[PDB]
Amino acid sequence: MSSPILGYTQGKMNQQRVGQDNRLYVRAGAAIDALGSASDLLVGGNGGSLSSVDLSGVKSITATSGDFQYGGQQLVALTFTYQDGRQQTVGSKAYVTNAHEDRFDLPDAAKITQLKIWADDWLVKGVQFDLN
Ligand SMILES: CO[C@H]1O[C@H](CO)[C@@H](O)[C@H](O)[C@@H]1O
Repeated sequence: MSSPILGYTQGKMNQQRVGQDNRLYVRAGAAIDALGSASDLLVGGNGGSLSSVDLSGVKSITATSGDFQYGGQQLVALTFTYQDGRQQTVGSKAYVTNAHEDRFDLPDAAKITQLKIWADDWLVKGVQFDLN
């Protein structure tokens, strides 16, 4: 049980098992610089600011891509919406033009167990989430 690949399958792919705390760790700013199962296990570039996302209660994940203000077509944002209606976003939608949104709605009784991250030396290009 896997999600579609949100964003682009460019760069090298790293795969990570989700930690016991069930949080997704990020470095981000105008886009998503890095992702990982832990703050020390970020894959991607060396930019952005560190933040975390609780993976518990996730109903849907929404990717925002498009023409990046600082060059190229990039994955600039991932927005997590929870069963309680709350929404947390990592990355940004403020530095993109001609943007499109790929939304992935999780099936009932699906837990995120694996992370697949496509990135280069700068930014994260794409992500895929494997379930139970
Ligand atoms: C525009 O700069 C900001 O956003 C990018 C992300 O793409 C980071 O590299 C950088 O550290 C800043 O946070």
